[PDB]
Amino acid sequence: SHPGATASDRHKVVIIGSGFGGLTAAKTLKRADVDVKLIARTTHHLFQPLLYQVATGIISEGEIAPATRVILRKQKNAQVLLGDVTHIDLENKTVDSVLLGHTYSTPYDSLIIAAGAGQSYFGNDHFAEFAPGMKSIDDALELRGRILGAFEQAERSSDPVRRAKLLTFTVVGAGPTGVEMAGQIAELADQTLRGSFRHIDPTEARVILLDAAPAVLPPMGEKLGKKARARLEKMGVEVQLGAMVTDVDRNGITVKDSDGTIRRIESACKVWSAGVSASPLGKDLAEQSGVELDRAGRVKVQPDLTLPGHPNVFVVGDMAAVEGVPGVAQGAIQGGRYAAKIIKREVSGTSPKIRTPFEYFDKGSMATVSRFSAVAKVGPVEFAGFFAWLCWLVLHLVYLVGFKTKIVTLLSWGVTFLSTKRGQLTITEQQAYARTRIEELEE
Amino acid sequence: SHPGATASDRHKVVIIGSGFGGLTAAKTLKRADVDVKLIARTTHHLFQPLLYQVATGIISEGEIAPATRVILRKQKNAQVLLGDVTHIDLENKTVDSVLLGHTYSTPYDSLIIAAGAGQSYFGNDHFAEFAPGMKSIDDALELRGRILGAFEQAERSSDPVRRAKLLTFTVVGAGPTGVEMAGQIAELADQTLRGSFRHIDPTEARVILLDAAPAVLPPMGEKLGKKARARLEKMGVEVQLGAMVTDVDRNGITVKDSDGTIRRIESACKVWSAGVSASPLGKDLAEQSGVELDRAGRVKVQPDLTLPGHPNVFVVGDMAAVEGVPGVAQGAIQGGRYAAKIIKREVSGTSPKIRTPFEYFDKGSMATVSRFSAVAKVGPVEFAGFFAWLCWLVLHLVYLVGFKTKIVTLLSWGVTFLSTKRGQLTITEQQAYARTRIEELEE
Ligand SMILES: Cc1cc2nc3c(=O)[nH]c(=O)nc-3n(C[C@H](O)[C@H](O)[C@H](O)COP(=O)(O)OP(=O)(O)OC[C@H]3O[C@@H](n4cnc5c(N)ncnc54)[C@H](O)[C@@H]3O)c2cc1C
Ligand SMILES: Cc1cc2nc3c(=O)[nH]c(=O)nc-3n(C[C@H](O)[C@H](O)[C@H](O)COP(=O)(O)OP(=O)(O)OC[C@H]3O[C@@H](n4cnc5c(N)ncnc54)[C@H](O)[C@@H]3O)c2cc1C
Ligand SMILES: O=C(CSc1nc(=O)c2ccccc2[nH]1)NC1CCCCC1
Ligand SMILES: O=C(CSc1nc(=O)c2ccccc2[nH]1)NC1CCCCC1
Repeated sequence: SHPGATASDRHKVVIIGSGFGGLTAAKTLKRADVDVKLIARTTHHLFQPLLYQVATGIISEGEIAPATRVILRKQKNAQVLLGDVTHIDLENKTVDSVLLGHTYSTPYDSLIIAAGAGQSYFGNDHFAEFAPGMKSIDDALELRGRILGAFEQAERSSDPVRRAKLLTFTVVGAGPTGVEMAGQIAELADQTLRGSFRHIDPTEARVILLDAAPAVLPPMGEKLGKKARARLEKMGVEVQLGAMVTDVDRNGITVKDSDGTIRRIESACKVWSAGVSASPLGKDLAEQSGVELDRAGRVKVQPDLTLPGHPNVFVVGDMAAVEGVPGVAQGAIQGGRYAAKIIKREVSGTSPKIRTPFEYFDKGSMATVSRFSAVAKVGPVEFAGFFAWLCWLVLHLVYLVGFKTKIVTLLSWGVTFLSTKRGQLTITEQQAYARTRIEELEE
Repeated sequence: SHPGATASDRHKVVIIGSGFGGLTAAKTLKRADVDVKLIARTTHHLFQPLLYQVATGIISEGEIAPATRVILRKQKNAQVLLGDVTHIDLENKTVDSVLLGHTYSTPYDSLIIAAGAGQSYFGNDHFAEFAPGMKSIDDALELRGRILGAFEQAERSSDPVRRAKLLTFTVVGAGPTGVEMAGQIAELADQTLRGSFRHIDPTEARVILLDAAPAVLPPMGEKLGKKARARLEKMGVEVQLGAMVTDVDRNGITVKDSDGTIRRIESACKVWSAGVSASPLGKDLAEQSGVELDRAGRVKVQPDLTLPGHPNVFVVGDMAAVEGVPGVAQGAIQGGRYAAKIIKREVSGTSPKIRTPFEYFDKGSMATVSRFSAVAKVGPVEFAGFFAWLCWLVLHLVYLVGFKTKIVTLLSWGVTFLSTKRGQLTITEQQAYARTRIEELEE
């Protein structure tokens, strides 16, 4: 019923989600002759690459989660809206969303859908009670809560087996996020806490990195994978590969490896970085358009990112199963910019008879292992180590919104890498447990 | 029951609370021939004076809330412990505390009880779900959530009555915390949000400051209070005085004026800051020592801050009632330092035969009204305005732990006072509502 947005007499663009793709399309429409609505679940534009830093106390929330209203402040075309999209209608041309129990059904003339993707438990979906996967500010603070709270519990225990259980951290998945987390948790336990405890030595903590994949960083090949693994192993991370999780609980994890030697890992704190799963909005799209979903539910968009039959509805970023395009920032940014350019060209009436296919311009990739250690690959060139870690820090630091935010980031890196001192090192029990306990109570 | 700490043959000092008093006693014992055990509900040392700034997005946690365990890193005889004190035994000489379902029974030879005092609802405790308190990082993040989320709900709402209800913020109590909160919420809606919204104008936000007291900042007297009120009214805050709350609900507040006429404030977001209420530990002391409690439950400690009949058990800081001594930082700091020096002498010998009474050396007070405006009083002088606000900023800034933290604070003040924008404007519905919904579900 309620449109939940300002009225319009121009071509109406509705953008779903406010991460990279959606925000890039919004910025790209800044002087197009269209009215833009941007509907997203959260006020902030989460700079997910650095999420492991706030998850490990290097950086604050406001360095990585700028308010979208401040970014689009001057863009008179664009109204930002809070809300969770409940449903999308391809025939009535409405987006149906909820906010604190109020329902809004915003009309559109074209869509950019950038709802993205998150981790996947491969159907063992109840594991989310015991092993969160970050990918949001809430989940990153929940992880920071657990990873410090384990040491705080570990001092107050006469039981050595309980201490061993608390001081063993398990990271599942050897994708970029898993190597990042196992790296920072190992640094945190080795160097930041080194003198701050008196019943235990945090340097005796174990960090275990589990994946069923045969190699670390599958998309970067054998050389960079082996070098990253050797760096993690030199840091003392126990890298276990070819081990598939069979069960997860509050006390530990059971894994079965390729030889079938079922075993258990006792481990209080567990991080689930593995897999991918697209936004459920793909289901409503599949039902209305008949578009295919791949495994993990990504929409098999047409060569112009449209749905079959409903042109000028675009799916972009990690929600789209574009052929060969990796699930990385520059893919969302290019997809959103492409869709935006299409809409601008059509509204101005300069549309060609056929839209040229989307071409992903591959601008390379990078992953951090730890302080002074990253890996990179640019076309035929592969490099690793300090020069890489510099080329990562510089690349991300270029993107952070606002000059102050960059400066305070650079100060926080300065101290955290040159000295054994994290900022932001505050647990709150509310944030460490609210999600799991409310899940336990919502019955 | 478990001794939740390492044993020792030394004289054993237990300290309760990471706040000013207890941490100052801990730091004061750095060379005493005692082993110190500091039990606190949370890891951080919460610098509450600035808590309104994080509650209004100027600054982050971990800048305001250093980890106590890191502050004492070098103090080889002091062991920090996480936990909530459940009970204290004056005859068995144990402190009994719980952490995540485990229970501990730490013995003490001397005790520094320095747990805080919070707000009070004067027995209308069923207000707490509708008017959150303050005095924790979680309360500050909750208020930041409900504040910005009111504007977020306000843009989508079609009904003018509902927009008016959402855009009216009510602050209860005109102590320092109330004047701070009404000030920042008014300036934030007048400046930081100005023009960031298109269905609404944030400069139409209505901020109401309620107290039943007859004057603003009553402990500074009329000459400062009238100037502070005139500054609040010049910013357009509606100061209402002599109005006592009769009921509070999710939609508004009903108040009775001093004329006895009854009237209602329709207001979505409510901040509670009136009154004071000591932490319940005073009750167990009152039942064991028989010490009197004031109307706020504060312990009427003896002239040496001891409990009657239990020497070298000290109640100190805001939990302690001492005549004249106000509930402010320097009082907790001076008390804790006094009690620590008593312990140090008694253990080292060459103590006087009778302890000299505690004398509060009054080092003045001051309160912020808003940007470029504060009120102060030092003995006979009563300076106010920009020169005050500078004194405020420089004073507090002196205390923040670690030089980096000061620098990044000063940068955040720089940007947010010289320009409209704010750094930490990040919120989540978990942060805004987790306690509300879990309490609604814990029955
Ligand atoms: C820990 C981590 C580290 C990463 N590091 C890197 C890296 O270093 N480099 C890299 O290239 N990629 C990295 N990625 C992946 C990268 O973030 C994604 O490939 C890409 O950013 C996808 O973003 P997007 O633009 O598709 O939207 P996303 O940023 O994924 O989010 C889409 C938006 O939609 C919103 N939304 C979700 N559901 C709804 C709904 N129902 N209704 C409305 N709005 C909704 C979300 O809140 C969000 O604002 C990382 C991912 C993670 C989890
Ligand atoms: C909103 C606000 C504004 C303020 N403004 C000013 C100001 O302008 N100027 C000024 O000088 N002072 C100000 N203060 C300081 C405050 O008013 C007190 O005067 C002062 O902080 C006293 O603190 P404390 O040292 O007694 O311990 P607190 O900091 O009050 O807390 C004691 C410690 O005990 C812990 N604790 C609590 N319960 C338990 C338990 N059951 N078991 C174990 N540990 C427990 C708490 O977590 C905390 O770490 C302000 C405080 C607040 C909340
Ligand atoms: O190969 C690359 C990686 S592009 C990239 N990465 C991101 O994390 C990112 C995050 C948000 C938005 C855009 C992003 N784009 N950069 C080259 C220079 C450095 C060495 C390798 C070659
Ligand atoms: O009036 C004062 C206020 S003292 C003070 N305030 C705090 O907030 C505080 C917080 C934590 C620890 C100690 C603190 N101590 N100081 C005089 C000099 C400046 C001009 C006025 C007179």
